[PDB]
Amino acid sequence: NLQKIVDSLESSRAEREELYKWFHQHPEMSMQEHETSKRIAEELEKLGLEPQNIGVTGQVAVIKNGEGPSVAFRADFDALPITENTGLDYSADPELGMMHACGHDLHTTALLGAVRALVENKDLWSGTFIAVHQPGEEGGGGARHMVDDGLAEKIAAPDVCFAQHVFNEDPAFGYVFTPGRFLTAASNWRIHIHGEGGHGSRPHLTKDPIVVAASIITKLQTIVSREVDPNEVAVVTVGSIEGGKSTNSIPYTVTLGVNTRASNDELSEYVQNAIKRIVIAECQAAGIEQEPEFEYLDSVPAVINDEDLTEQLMAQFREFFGEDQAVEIPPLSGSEDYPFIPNAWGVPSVMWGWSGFAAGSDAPGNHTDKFAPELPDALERGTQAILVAAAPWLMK
Amino acid sequence: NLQKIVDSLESSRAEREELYKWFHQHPEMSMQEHETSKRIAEELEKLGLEPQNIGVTGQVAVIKNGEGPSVAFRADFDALPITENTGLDYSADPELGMMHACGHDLHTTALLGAVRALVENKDLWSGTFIAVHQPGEEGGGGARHMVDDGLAEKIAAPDVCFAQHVFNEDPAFGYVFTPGRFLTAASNWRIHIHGEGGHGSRPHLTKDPIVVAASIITKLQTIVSREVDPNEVAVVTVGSIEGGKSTNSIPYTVTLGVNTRASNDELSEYVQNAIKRIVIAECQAAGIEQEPEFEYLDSVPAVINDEDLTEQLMAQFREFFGEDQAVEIPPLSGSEDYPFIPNAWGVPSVMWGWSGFAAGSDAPGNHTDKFAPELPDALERGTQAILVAAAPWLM
Amino acid sequence: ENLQKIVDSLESSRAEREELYKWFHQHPEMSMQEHETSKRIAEELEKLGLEPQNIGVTGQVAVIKNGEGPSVAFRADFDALPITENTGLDYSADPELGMMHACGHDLHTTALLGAVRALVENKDLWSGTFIAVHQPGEEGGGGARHMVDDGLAEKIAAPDVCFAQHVFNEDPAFGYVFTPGRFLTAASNWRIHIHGEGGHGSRPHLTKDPIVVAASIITKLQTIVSREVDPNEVAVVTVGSIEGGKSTNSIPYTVTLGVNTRASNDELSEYVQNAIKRIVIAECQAAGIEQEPEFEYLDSVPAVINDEDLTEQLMAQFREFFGEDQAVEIPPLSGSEDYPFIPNAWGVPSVMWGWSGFAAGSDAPGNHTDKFAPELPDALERGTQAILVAAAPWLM
Amino acid sequence: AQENLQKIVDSLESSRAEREELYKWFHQHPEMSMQEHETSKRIAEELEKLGLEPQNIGVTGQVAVIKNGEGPSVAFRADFDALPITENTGLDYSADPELGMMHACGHDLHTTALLGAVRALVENKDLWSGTFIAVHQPGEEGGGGARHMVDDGLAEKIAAPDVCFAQHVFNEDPAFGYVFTPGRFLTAASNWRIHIHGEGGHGSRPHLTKDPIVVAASIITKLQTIVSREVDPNEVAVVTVGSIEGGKSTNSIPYTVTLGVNTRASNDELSEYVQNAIKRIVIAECQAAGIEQEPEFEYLDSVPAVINDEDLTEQLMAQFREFFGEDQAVEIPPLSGSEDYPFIPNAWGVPSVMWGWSGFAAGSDAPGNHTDKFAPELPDALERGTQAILVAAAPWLM
Ligand SMILES: C[C@@H](CCc1ccccc1)CCP(=O)(O)C[C@@H](CCC(N)=O)C(=O)O
Ligand SMILES: C[C@@H](CCc1ccccc1)CCP(=O)(O)C[C@@H](CCC(N)=O)C(=O)O
Ligand SMILES: C[C@@H](CCc1ccccc1)CCP(=O)(O)C[C@@H](CCC(N)=O)C(=O)O
Ligand SMILES: C[C@@H](CCc1ccccc1)CCP(=O)(O)C[C@@H](CCC(N)=O)C(=O)O
Ligand SMILES: [Zn+2]
Ligand SMILES: [Zn+2]
Ligand SMILES: [Zn+2]
Ligand SMILES: [Zn+2]
Ligand SMILES: [Zn+2]
Ligand SMILES: [Zn+2]
Ligand SMILES: [Zn+2]
Ligand SMILES: [Zn+2]
Repeated sequence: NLQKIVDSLESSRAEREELYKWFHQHPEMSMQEHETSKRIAEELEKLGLEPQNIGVTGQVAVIKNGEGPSVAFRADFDALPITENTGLDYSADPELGMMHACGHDLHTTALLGAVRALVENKDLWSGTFIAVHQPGEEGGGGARHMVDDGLAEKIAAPDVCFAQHVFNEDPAFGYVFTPGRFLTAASNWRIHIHGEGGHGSRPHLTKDPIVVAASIITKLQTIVSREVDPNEVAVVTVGSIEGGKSTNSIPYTVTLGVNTRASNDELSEYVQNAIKRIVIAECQAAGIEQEPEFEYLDSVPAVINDEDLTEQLMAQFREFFGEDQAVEIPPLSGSEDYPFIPNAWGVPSVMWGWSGFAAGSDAPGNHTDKFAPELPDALERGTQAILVAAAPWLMK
Repeated sequence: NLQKIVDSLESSRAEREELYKWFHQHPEMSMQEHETSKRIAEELEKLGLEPQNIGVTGQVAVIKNGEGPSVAFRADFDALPITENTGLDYSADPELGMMHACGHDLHTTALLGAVRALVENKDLWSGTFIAVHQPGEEGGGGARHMVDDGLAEKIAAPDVCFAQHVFNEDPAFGYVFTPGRFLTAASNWRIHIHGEGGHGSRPHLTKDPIVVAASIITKLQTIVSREVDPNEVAVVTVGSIEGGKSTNSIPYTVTLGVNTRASNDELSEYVQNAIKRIVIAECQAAGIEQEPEFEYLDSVPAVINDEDLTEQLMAQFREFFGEDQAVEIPPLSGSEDYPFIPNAWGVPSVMWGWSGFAAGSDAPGNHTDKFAPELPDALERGTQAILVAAAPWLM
Repeated sequence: ENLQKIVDSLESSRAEREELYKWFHQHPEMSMQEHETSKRIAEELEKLGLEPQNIGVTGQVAVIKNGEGPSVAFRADFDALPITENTGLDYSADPELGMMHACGHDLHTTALLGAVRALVENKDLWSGTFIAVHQPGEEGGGGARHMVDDGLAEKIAAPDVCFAQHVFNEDPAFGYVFTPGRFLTAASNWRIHIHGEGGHGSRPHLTKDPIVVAASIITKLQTIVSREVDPNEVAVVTVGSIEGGKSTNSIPYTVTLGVNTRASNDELSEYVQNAIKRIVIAECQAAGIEQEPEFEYLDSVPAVINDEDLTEQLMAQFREFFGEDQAVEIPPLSGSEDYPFIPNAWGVPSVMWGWSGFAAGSDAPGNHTDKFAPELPDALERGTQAILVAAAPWLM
Repeated sequence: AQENLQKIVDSLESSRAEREELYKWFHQHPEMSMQEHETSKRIAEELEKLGLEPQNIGVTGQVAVIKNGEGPSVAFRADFDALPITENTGLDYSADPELGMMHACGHDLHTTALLGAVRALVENKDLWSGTFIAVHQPGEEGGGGARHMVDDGLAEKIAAPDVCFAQHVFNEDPAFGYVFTPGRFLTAASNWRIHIHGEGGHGSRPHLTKDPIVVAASIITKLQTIVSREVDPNEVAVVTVGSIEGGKSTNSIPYTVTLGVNTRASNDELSEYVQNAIKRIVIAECQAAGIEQEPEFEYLDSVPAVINDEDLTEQLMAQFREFFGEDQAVEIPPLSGSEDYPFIPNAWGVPSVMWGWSGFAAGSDAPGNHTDKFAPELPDALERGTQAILVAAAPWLM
């Protein structure tokens, strides 16, 4: 019955690939995914479903098929402010300065494909499936937005909840699982350094925030290089910097965009507090009078996969796909806001990874301007995973 | 004669200040000053003159008044990409992100008021006066543009050529002169650091150009702090930096905006070549594969004022304004493209400064978001100075 | 039965063994120049009726034969560190020496000599061969390699198994810690010489100032760990010493950096060291320095890997003898060791474990602080007992 | 220029061999500031050889008064400390490189010039009239040596002269010539040791440490912004970190790093500004690293900018130009170096000039002071230094 529903996907592959390409060409910023959200709703309605608009642009649909267990599956849909440079025939317009550089369009299309399979083959399963389409995953607070907009009150809990993510992974087109800690705790901040501007030839009459900002970025390197146990995992990335316009003037303000990662909450707070200590001291070293501003954007805890359920899924994937197609890996250094969803329902959860590339780990990585999951396999594998994962509950 | 042309200015003071406030509210980028250039030409025509469009947006008007000596005077008109924060009634709209933070609007209105006073009093003077309204002074190459658009061919060389610049100087509302080296040699560059982007959590799969750019900015300080004779004058300013968008991604490119100063041409070249050496080595340190790019914007040699002509003017200004009102100062650390103008004509030249503020050097400096020369005196004193400098040739 | 009796035999010699430890504590010597320490070790072996063989400059090996049966080797190192002792112990090394046993190598040595004394005084209680290996120059001195290169494996018949241990500030208090497989990190140690051009402090423009360059290098080296290494890996770059110049008003010619690296494996170890070279060269080039920097190799070691079956066997043995509480498995440490050159020369399986020397466990001062002072009697007794407990499955 | 002047100068040929041997002796006995035992003892002996009575003032300093008839009084100062620099000249009279000491600033030459001049004066008392005071000063290289002499009662022990001079050898143009600056000649300086106190540990466990080597590196780098950003480009400022020391084993993280720091500034206000900026930076860098212990600032020495008496400088320039030739004595802009010398004439309350002379055929292309190659060339470097003293004194004494 699992094999039958998977085989039924071949009929719709050409339509599903065109839908993926459409999403690829409509990349939108966190919590502003209006065309994307509207299309997801339309696709769900096309299947006779009643998508519930939760968390501004979020969409949740319940596929009812009699008595039985209930499985939820989550897929996010926001893109990134990166100019597409893939040369794909279906590339987003480079003019947009936006790109699905993390595969969220693929996650979305995978989920819509699985929903379609389930809706069109109710003879092959029993129970309930909940499709959860989440906005704003790229530090936008999207999972929290859905939870705060009454997700757990509006939608009855499932028995289990799953999600997945595409990346440049080995084995090519295979699946990767981690029981227990899978990802890292993260935060995202903007840091505003306020100096005193002036003429480029009279620096002694200024407090030069560009020199201070440079000194800060350099000193921040010492958090990971000297302050964190070498056996732990920690990252401080400064992903953006902006200040000044004219070459011959010293500006007033420099803004830094900062991202942190750590193995656990305590160490995540440690890293963030070290950042604040350094930024304050660097301003003091320069004699800057205005306190630097720390603007919080988002934070997430480390994703922890239910141990028993991860093992159950690995056994199921190995059975269906072959032993070497589903492999256990150590935790990734990435992060995710996904668990806010299963935790609001109070249900166990597993998130896994899959490979979108024949070159596996040699392919360009997520958040490069070249990230381009390979059709047809990347889409077929993500779509099939959802069905395979659901089967022990819905076809058993 | 001079006191008579100076006194005639009160009758137009109201209109001249309205004009200044107009330019103040239309700040435009170097070489792109379409509205201010248009209004400069309109104002010249209002007086019956025939302004010639030279160097994209530049405007030169010749005021012919019988045989006699010829005097050119230059005023620049470009503004800066700074958001105005003066609080003035006539402030440029803050959402423009533009401001006359160097007083170029004042220079222009002082020259338009002086042209008007000369046109309305042709019996009180004798010879020729050239008004040169120059675009793109702020590293735009404006003076060179005018020269390369045939300024020396289209306009007959005067006997002398002058210019002034307002700043926050002592004595309040007075004048300052420097014979010989007055300013520094300068250059302006954009430098592009090309790394390899990726995910914020996987820096090992990237070549992070923000960390490299930070390293460069810090290393560049050693040019002035270790490589230049402590007795010399050198400056390396990084006035802008831009790269990345999302906080959780590592970008591909960072652009630095860089400005140099030096007391002389050889030192100016030494500084620029040191910047290149440092940028190249910092990229190599990170294992960056792409060469960094050096994008030349502009350069000027140090301004040198004719020593005899400077002394002559100092004497003239002290006689008319008062002994204490026109003083000699040591060279400033700033720069100017002005001398390409007189040098194309092959004429002796002086540029001086005047104070636009009651607080003098305690007032906000040029290129701050608060730089606002004080009416009426700031415009009054710059307008008068032009006539007073012109006198020994025309009166 | 016989294990307990041999351990119990230690009680009567406790006073003498503590004074011997204090003697070593007060004679800390530099790596490969442990003249007095080596002489005393030989004298202590001779007073037990043994024939110490001088191998590896200052190294001493004694073979204790006691009839037919298996052979066990045990290694203890004996070099100290150039750290001024600051413990306030009544048996402190003279602070004027500027030398201290800040790593407990005196304790390792005394533990081994005590266990040897037990074995020779109780030959009725065991059978087979015990090999005491006293190794110099472990602190980056290449001591293990000196012993091997001076014919250890040709002069001394291979044992069946080879062991070693190290004291540190560990939990549980006075307990033992084990790690099967990778236990430590690959390391290297270098001196790096930066050659500038000196001059008068007031005329920097006539110099190439190697202090400012050295400062630049130390800062830039932080980006190896902070940016160039996988966050999930283990890597360290420590600059442990710096020296250049004498007069405040002069710009010197040379600055020397003492540098130490750690990495989880050989490939990453080589990466880190190559990255150091690339940074040092570029920073000298950034300053316009003409003379090439010099890289002076001191020592390197691969990651210690404990034999997996043997570690399990020892874990089970220690838990049985001391209590389940008192011997625990721990994740790998970030430190390193040259020990394995010894068993790999003989071609025998090996385990190295740790023991706690402190009531406060991990809250006590750590190795290489100027306060590191393992607590008598427990620290010595537990180290001495471990050797006997580990050898017992073979000798008893 | 005079006939008696030329005669006294000519007399130097008779003593040149012994004077050069003496210079070579001093060169081979370089000693640390305020610890110049053998050099002080030899200076005293050389003055005693000439029948003079040297007075030991300021620990190792020596002053001799030569009175010879009625007339004005001229004092001349020469310093005698060396530097902790390993000599690398390859001179046959090099100091032993194992000593780790060298006269890298020419103070041995200054000293021998002064002793040679004193000898010429003592041997030719028929050619002059008045008083000459030889002032041999220790500890000039930030040792507080001029201060030590003043504090040990120089001005109460030795009657004031009418004028007081000093000179310094360097790699200057014209070759073997003289350079003068009326008014401000040098820069205000200070010298400090700065002690950074972290928390040590094992090299592989940096998270249990506060690493002072990383902090010291960040300090040295950040200190560059004082000159590069905080000081008016038209001014003169220097911040040099001349020494750094911390740690011993490569695989440990140490507890302390010491920085040796030197400042220069055109005036007293700016000098204080720079020093206070150093303290702000050091304190903030330690706080950035979360270091609990306060860093320590250990004051060594400071001097104001040397200012030469304007009229006296013009008098000396005219005198040297007459005697040596116009192109041999030139006016130069202020140098960026410093000197403690003026504490001496200021204690006596008398006008003063210090000038410079060139010790090298290659002039400014020769090795600079405080290089390990600094080697003033005999005979000319010594001859020209000795002559200058006699030429300078001549308007008063001849
Ligand atoms: C799950 C992981 C896939 C890519 C990756 C693979 C291996 C190691 C690092 C990252 C990251 C997914 P992401 O969508 O980009 C989540 C974003 C934002 C997470 C957050 N809200 O903090 C991130 O910065 O990590
Ligand atoms: C002349 C000087 C007045 C402001 C000032 C006064 C004292 C010290 C520094 C600057 C600066 C005039 P400016 O319009 O700002 C010239 C601009 C551009 C000059 C150039 N084209 O390189 C500059 O960067 O220096
Ligand atoms: C085994 C470990 C105990 C101390 C420690 C404990 C936990 C984490 C790090 C170090 C260190 C032993 P060590 O004598 O200090 C080895 C030395 C020298 C090793 C070498 N030859 O590279 C080192 O630098 O690591
Ligand atoms: C007078 C000058 C000669 C060398 C020089 C020449 C040109 C430019 C700078 C220095 C330096 C004499 P010095 O003996 O080296 C004085 C020392 C010490 C002065 C002090 N006590 O602060 C210094 O650091 O400046
Ligand atoms: Zn992403
Ligand atoms: Zn994603
Ligand atoms: Zn300007
Ligand atoms: Zn301007
Ligand atoms: Zn150790
Ligand atoms: Zn050890
Ligand atoms: Zn010196
Ligand atoms: Zn000197």
